[PDB]
Amino acid sequence: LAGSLSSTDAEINRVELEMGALREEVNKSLVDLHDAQAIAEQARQDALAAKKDLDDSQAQIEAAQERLDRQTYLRTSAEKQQAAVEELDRLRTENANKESVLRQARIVAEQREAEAVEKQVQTEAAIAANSEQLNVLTNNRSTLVAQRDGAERNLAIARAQADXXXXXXXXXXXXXXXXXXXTAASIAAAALIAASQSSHATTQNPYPTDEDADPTDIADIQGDRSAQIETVIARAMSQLGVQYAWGGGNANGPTLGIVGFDCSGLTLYAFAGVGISLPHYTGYQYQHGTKVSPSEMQRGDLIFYGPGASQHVAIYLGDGQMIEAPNSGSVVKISPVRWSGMTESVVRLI
Repeated sequence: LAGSLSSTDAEINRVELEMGALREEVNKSLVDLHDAQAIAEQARQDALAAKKDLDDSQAQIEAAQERLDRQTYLRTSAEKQQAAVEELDRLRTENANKESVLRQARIVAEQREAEAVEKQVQTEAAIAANSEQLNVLTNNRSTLVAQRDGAERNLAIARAQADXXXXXXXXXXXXXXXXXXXTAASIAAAALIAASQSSHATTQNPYPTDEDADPTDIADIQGDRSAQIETVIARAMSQLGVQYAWGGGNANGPTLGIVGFDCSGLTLYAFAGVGISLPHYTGYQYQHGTKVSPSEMQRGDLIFYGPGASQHVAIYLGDGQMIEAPNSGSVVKISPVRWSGMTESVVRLI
């Protein structure tokens, strides 16, 4: 029984890491989508600039055309005509240059707008697939934990034998996280970062579709020290007890699912306190900072799981314990560091 207990906990952690891998897979291609969206919006703001200078060259040529519109007096009027003619020649070749600028800005915006459309539908369907596989994984996990609690009960027997009001809901949650974040410098730094990057929880493109208007456009996130660590870690500890939400989280706190945090969302929140802007994907976070051998990990390091950090992420808290958001049904919690399934390196950002 002891063996089967420990083996169903091994299987529990397998299935939990698989679930993690799928969730983070979707998180990754969500990041890719929002960055392609920013790419598309930058291309058409370029296209709009092109149409702008084409119109100025246009009306310049039309003003010169409208300018086009005894022997001594004829002489000086011929010279006036030459002045007008040379101005039109200038504006002419200017308009040809601007026309080519528009041609190429429009084709580039056409291409990379389409590219963002593609990856958008791509990740919605990837969401569908991963939702199905996740629901399977968590059903299996729940039957496994049933088995595990039962087996523990049997082992105990053996040992004995031997011897829209959702608005009000949201306002409440706001009060919650706002005062749980009670430092002010770190939260305002995280907030700056939050306002620097797109929402990594939705897919719908928050940019214009028609080549009209011009918003702000979000940054691009893909491919002493002691004071810094305590601000970040204090931030993570401050969210202890907050419920888990797939895709949830930003620099200011929990967010609506697809109000909580998922593993890579939580780490982003903590490190944003010291102006460290992190992507909402373990695999991309694994590319930041400096890597350290797991045997030399220390307070502040990031612990990753799965091949190339594809499955899970946690923050090392020091003294052999770490803070993490592990799986559905579990709140943000502190747990001793787990060594099984760990990636080949830890990441030290501070």
